[PDB]
Amino acid sequence: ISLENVGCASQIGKRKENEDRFDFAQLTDEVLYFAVYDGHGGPAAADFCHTHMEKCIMDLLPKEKNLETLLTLAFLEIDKAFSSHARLSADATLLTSGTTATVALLRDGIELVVASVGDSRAILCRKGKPMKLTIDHTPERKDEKERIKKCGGFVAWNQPHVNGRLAMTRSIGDLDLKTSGVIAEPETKRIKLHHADDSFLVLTTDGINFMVNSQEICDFVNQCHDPNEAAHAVTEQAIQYGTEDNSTAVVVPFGAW
Ligand SMILES: [Mg+2]
Ligand SMILES: [Mg+2]
Ligand SMILES: [Mg+2]
Repeated sequence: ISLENVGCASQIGKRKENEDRFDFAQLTDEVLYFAVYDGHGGPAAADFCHTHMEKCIMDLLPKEKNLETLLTLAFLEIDKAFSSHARLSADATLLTSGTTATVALLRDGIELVVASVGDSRAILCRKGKPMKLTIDHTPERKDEKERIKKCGGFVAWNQPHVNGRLAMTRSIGDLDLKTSGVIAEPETKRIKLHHADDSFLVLTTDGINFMVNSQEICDFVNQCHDPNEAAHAVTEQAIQYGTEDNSTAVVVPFGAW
């Protein structure tokens, strides 16, 4: 698989700042990495993940063969690290910096494992058909809503927000909300790639999901010249449709073995 073909686009929208981060790399001969991090309350947490997620994963690869298990551990460990980092910095705003994290690992060119927390997304496009790889952690979900309430948190409105502050129920960072139920533990999904059909991994932040459903994303991937043109087209449509938030898309082409 060729990382030269990865397409990526990130538009600030109408925000003062762009707090979306994204990355990809080949960790080892057998493992490729792809990630988006949608930061809020300052980029600190999103930046921390961007900077360190690869090390956390690579330190785990030889210890843990189950990649769902590995990503779960990595997420929790990096969250531990950011919490210490935050509590130690002079900048007291880090205490309320946090981020989604959507991380994909592809092993041996066929085994795709995705972990995320928050409302950024991964989908797989194959034959122009989307398959969802993540489910958004929002207060709308009964199970999430119940943990928040059982942990002592609440949900307010003006649209649902954890303790009147956070539009999602899991994240990396958000130190003050951790005991109120906003956990760093990801949900995970594992699939095998198709041997004959090409497929595309697409990572997006909620700026994009607000306005472009995942079928429409597969159409762009299916119709646009290269992944790069597709990534730009997806983000630009989101903005055209009325999105004002940071909008980020990563399009990864997988060849069929
Ligand atoms: Mg990197
Ligand atoms: Mg953000
Ligand atoms: Mg966002």
